[PDB]
Amino acid sequence: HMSICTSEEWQGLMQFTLPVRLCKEIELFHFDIGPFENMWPGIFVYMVHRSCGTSCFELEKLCRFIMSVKKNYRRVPYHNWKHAVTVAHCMYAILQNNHTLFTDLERKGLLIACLCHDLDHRGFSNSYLQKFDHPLAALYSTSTMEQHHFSQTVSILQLEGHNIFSTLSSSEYEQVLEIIRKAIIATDLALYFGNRKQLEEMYQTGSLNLNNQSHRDRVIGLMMTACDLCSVTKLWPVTKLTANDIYAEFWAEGDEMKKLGIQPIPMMDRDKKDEVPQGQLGFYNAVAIPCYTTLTQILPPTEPLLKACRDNLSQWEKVIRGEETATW
Ligand SMILES: COc1cc2nnc3n[nH]c(C)c3c2cc1OC
Ligand SMILES: [Mg+2]
Ligand SMILES: [Zn+2]
Repeated sequence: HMSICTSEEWQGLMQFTLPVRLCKEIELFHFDIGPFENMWPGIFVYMVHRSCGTSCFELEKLCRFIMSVKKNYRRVPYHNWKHAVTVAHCMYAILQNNHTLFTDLERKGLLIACLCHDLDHRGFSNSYLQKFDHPLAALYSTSTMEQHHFSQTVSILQLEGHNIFSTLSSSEYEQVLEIIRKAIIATDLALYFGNRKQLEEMYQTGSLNLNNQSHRDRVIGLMMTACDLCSVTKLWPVTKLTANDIYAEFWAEGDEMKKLGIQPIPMMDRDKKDEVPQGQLGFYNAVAIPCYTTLTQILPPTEPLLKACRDNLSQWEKVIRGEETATW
């Protein structure tokens, strides 16, 4: 089954008011939610209301959905509740800077898909679950975890007083759930590589057309990747601290593989930390920089994500040259 929020939890969220100083900061792509843990459910409510209006959801149902989503994220080093809210905030900023390019239905579906995209993550990759024939790999052949995250999202909506979409007409309901399903599967990085090459060719040739549903799905797919990886778009100390959380989870998986008699890939090996600055360089060159370059060409208002990603690539290159200061 699914874990449920207490009455105190969602009632506490209903009376949450955001500090006026934060209303300005939240609009910016570089916004770091890190220092405001007590306000994270409240920041999501504010985002929903700012993106889709104050009445888009029955306030009571929205607060219950949010606090139960929080309760079904695990205490893992990276794929946790903090990650969900960070990903949802990047989607908010993208949607605010390109608001009428997207319909009300898409905005509702995308913000909720971002909050739910890693629901019940156990801190183990698709490679681990496949390699060690976990039941999840038998149920879901490809994009194993992502198909499980969506399955988890539908289950929360299926709880009493949690279906925030039950008031949509029969047709827009099916439409929103499909927007959500496609958004969550798109967060499987395996699919990103093909998605970005298909989008780049459509852009360079001028065939890219947002009124074409297949094109719309791919653009939303790239937006999902862009949000999922947005830790590489923050101010350098935030980017570096999240990288510590990301590697703490990879090293725990690698530790599990060594217990099983299998040498992990160097990236998951805590005895190979000297290889991290070069691995980040490879990740930015092959994954991050291309993602934001393509997203920027399609949606010019997202240029700050690209700019910030280029600045963080410079910082990683400074680490390799032994020019870094600070720490902590
Ligand atoms: C900050 O560097 C990284 C960020 C990441 N974020 N999400 C990820 N999902 N799956 C993978 C493999 C991710 C990943 C990898 C990174 O370096 C290798
Ligand atoms: Mg994921
Ligand atoms: Zn994620």
